[PDB]
Amino acid sequence: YEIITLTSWLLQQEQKGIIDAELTIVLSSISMACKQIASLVQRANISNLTGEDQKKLDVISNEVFSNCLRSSGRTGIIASEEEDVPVAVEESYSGNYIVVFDPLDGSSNLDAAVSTGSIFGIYSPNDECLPDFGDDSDDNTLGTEEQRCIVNVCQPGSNLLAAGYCMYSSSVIFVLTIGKGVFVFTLDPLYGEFVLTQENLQIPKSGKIYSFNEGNYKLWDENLKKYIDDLKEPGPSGKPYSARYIGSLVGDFHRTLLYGGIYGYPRDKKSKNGKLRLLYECAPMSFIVEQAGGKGSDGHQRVLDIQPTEIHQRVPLYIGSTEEVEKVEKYLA
Amino acid sequence: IITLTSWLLQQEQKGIIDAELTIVLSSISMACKQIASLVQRANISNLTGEDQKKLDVISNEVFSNCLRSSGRTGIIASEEEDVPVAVEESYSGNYIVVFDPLDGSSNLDAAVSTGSIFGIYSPNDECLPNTLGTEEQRCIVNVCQPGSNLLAAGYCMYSSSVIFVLTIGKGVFVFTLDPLYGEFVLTQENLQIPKSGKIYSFNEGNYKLWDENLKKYIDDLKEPGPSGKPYSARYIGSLVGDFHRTLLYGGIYGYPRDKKSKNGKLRLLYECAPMSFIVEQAGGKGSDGHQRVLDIQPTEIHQRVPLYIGSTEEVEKVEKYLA
Amino acid sequence: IITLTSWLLQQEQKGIIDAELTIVLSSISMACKQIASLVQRANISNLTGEDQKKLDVISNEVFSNCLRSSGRTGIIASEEEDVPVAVEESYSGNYIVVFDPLDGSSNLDAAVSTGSIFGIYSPNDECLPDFGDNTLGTEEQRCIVNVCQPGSNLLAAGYCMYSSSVIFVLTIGKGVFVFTLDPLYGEFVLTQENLQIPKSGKIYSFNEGNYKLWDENLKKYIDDLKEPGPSGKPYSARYIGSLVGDFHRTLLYGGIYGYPRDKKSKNGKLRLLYECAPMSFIVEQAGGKGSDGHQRVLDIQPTEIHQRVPLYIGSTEEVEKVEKYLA
Amino acid sequence: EIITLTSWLLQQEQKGIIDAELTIVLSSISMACKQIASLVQRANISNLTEDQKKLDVISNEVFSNCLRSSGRTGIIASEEEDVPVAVEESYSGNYIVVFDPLDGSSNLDAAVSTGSIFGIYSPNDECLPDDNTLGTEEQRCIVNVCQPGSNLLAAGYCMYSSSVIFVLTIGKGVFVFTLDPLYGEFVLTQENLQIPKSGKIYSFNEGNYKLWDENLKKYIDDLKEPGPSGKPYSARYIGSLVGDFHRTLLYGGIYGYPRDKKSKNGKLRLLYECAPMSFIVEQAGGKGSDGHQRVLDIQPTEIHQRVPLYIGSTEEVEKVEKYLA
Repeated sequence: YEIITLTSWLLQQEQKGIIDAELTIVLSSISMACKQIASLVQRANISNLTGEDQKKLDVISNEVFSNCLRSSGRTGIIASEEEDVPVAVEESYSGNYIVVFDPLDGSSNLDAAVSTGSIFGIYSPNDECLPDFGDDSDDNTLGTEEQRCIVNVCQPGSNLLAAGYCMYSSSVIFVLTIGKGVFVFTLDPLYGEFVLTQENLQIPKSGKIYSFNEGNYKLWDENLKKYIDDLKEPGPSGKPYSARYIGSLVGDFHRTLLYGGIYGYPRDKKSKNGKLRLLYECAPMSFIVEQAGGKGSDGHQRVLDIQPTEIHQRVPLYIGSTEEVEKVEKYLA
Repeated sequence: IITLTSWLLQQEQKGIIDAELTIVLSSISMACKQIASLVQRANISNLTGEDQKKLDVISNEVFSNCLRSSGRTGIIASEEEDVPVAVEESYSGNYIVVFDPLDGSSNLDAAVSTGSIFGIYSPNDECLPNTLGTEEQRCIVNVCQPGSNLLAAGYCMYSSSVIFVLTIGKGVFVFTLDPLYGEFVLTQENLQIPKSGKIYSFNEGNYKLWDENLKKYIDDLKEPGPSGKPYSARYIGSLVGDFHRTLLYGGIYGYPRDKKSKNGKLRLLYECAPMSFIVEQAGGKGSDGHQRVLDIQPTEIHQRVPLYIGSTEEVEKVEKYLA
Repeated sequence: IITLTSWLLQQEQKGIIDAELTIVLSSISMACKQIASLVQRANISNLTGEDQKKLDVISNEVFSNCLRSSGRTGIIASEEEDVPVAVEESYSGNYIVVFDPLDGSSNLDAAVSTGSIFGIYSPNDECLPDFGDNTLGTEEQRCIVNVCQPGSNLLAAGYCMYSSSVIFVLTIGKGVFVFTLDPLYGEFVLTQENLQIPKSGKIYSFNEGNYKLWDENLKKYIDDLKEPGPSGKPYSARYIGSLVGDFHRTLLYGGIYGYPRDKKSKNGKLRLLYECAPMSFIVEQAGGKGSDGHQRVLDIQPTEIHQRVPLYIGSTEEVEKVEKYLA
Repeated sequence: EIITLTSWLLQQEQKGIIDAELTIVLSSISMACKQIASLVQRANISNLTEDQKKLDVISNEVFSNCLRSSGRTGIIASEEEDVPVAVEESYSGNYIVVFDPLDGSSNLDAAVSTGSIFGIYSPNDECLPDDNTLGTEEQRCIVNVCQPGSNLLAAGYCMYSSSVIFVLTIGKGVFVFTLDPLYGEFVLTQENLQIPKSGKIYSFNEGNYKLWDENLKKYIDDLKEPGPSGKPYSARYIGSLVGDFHRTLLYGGIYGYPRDKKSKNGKLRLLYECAPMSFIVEQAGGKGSDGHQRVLDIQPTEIHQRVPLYIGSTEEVEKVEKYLA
């Protein structure tokens, strides 16, 4: 009616029977973990007084997540293979839900200069993957067997129930979809609560803005190079495409969601299969974009049609406005 | 933990700055704290009341109120879509503060960050007699000479972190806002921008509108050197955001001229001058492609100029291609 | 660290409260966070006695906005030197929230502390007319007084104290829970479960300036408290003047608080429905007693619009002691 | 328009009223108070992972850290159920700050409010040198070095209640600063505060009535007499020295902590509590007495010397002195 907080909104969806009380608690706990991580990000410079500065924050953030979700279930960590961010996987005691949580969107200080964010996906599994806990088991680290079970149990195309992200920038924004549209919540610094600021967000069908790291231009295929060249051609009013690339996956994606356009992390000569991980990053983002009326593709097929088969599977990503993604797909055919 | 207040009082005690300037700097930081909050709650405030356009206006009012104990403030109205500038002139006639409330008027460019930019000058004449007229603007230009009477400069970035960067003539100092206690805390002393950095910040969407000079330089940055590793490209669209990242990690930022804008888009007095002074204090370079920005004296207040700023070796490289 | 939000969601899961009431309670705590800020900045906001009265009004508007998604709210105007009460009636007709924005209209009594008091009832009719002057008339006040019965349909009650610490005290029928606001993260954190007020406590809270206006009954009780027992230590006297502040201290450390009747106020000053009822329900859940000097406050059925009653509240043994003097 | 403590201090410095060194001391003290306020607000939470006494020690540490650029600080350990006092001596030897971190060591008395009290002196000598505690030789030095009657330059307190208030006097009036929770800065909300000449409000712990002298009992009894109209005095007693004093300063009246059968010389300490409060009240146009004489006129002899206190509106204090003669 006037002020709708995340708590009130979740309780309303529950009354409507859209989600159950258990999921209401999981989603509410995730947002609480995000409030704390936001604070960690804002004070990082200060905390470091009394560059692996972004790599240590990944770890502390995963511990904050674990503590906030201790009443729903146990949490394990899928260790970083390369320069990847370690992923937190929480499995409910009841066996009804599994939350795959990406604490921050990167491990680079440069890419986190102005923004960063958390990404999560909630699945409804058939199995129990995580074992028990430990007395002096300091390492939460999941083993080859447990990492395998999670990859097999979490299926983007058939059991992803909810997805969202929380952006930490000049504003702290919580974006969520429980299967019926995208909802945007803004954190009120004053009262420490997420306030509903946008319902049923729709990403524009088109937008003359492209987000790619053009420093890798000579490492791309001739397909992609021509697409990139043609965007620089002043079409109509004699106005070419605008280029914007923060380097922050959440920041670039959020801007694409609000103003339209296309974001891309293609494959190149060094990263033959791209860089973004299919299960941890691309799946949740693609589900969200599709709920907002957009498209998430790997250049040829729909990302959500790809079944994860490897622990750290990577894939190229073209996401954003439908007409823009369709345009890049025509050049890559 | 040294706060901005404690740090300012120590500089004053050292005779580096006088009490009056201590008050001006302290008031500016107070205005930035408030503007930061406005930016953080923009979405909510808009639920009950062109979003970055009126934020410009409210921010200028916050500035005026915080500096009312130092002097009076006038507003230099925006021509096109540009940001209205606040000019404060001390009652004593010793200082003039040129304040750019926000770094842009576009929602797109302010999606993740924005910021305030200011410069403090020691005038010769008294210009201020809400909006300043042509006669006052003319006076402001002749009085504020970036190349000789710019005493202090800085900016406040509003992003995942609220950062206050300041220079009073002897190095660059970085202050981070503690959300907890509402105070700026010194987190970096005598900041030095790296001499080189393989990162370039340009809007490549305008590539075909650039001169063949510049196109050549941009193309060569994509050549994987002897490591099979090209330059990285980063461009937020936020002047304060892109500049700050360049200041901490090195590289080059550029806002060149094009076919339809023979002189670029960034304003010389309001944006380029304070940024150039800061970069030079950190050991870097601020050029228009051929000369030092601080060597240029505006003839008109709204004068614009191309900008190439960042690491010394990177800026020297672009100058060589533009010769 | 269990926050109020997590705690409320846990009670809603156990089926102790329904989702609608979870929203009402969550909205009230939100309203209290905002009111706390208004109180902390009052001196500054006024740079732009009756500073307390104006705060009463703004606080009621904050309450209304935070509860607009649950129902409509009317205001029972401040006739005398009483605080205007906000009454919110849910759209569904299942709940009514009687909200006292601040505990007084005096600057003197709010020098160091103040607070909000509320009670949630499950009515048997509709009283709020319509809106969308939200002041409730004589007929609407009558309906509310009949519909709100502290002894049978008061489901939840609590208060939020604004002092050197911001404390939210709540009871949903199964014990008293204390939540402390973390200035840092803007969230109420559970700091005490199932609070129990001591059975006795040698501390009395009365305005002794009115001593010569009291009955000889009360004067005698007051006199005997000053007698140092065989330990050589008499009762300690503490009186802030803030109802919420004096009550809270009584709840944590024990003792007795009283606002008796006197020659000027033959029926006491505190209002039965808006102040005494919620306070008595809370004290009883913490293991104490709330009396009017002769009977249990919650046994008295509100029959008038501006009904007042004397109040003796606190530790069971202390309240039973004053009743023995007044009999 | 909006004046912060920093701007106000800098203006007094420009006016030559105080020197830069004192400007830093006062600025540093207010910084310690912002931190102590936060400790008080989160006490219940911090204790999750009796409570007033441990808070006394941490507060003194915060004070020491904030004043490390001005001088060194020692601690005068609690003799009984008192609060340990922090004494800071400037490196230059120009100033000594006597800081009482909290106004009590009782949880009951701090249920709604508490506060810090400080006094700044200009000594004729140099006292200070596991135990950052001052010894017998150092304690005997401070008592003789700090004379509230002649060398007390500035005094004030910071109240932690529903509002965080910083009250200060540098010799030319009392000034009130309110902390803005939002921007973390003290804002000037009242200049040259004047305590009313009379006030029909009294602040005493009447639970000790039968332990008082017949003098005082008579005074206390007569206040209950509905005089002229038919309205007797109002009674208000929080139990918090800073809280009760602050209310007396703004609305007038009388506050008293007399001597009783149990405490023959009163409970409040002369140097640490009564001296700063009396200086402030006199600057606001009020009176601070021990019942027979002006508190500031008395000279400390013992390190923890105590004295009865009657402080507040001039006419009210003069009235009690009339009954105690």
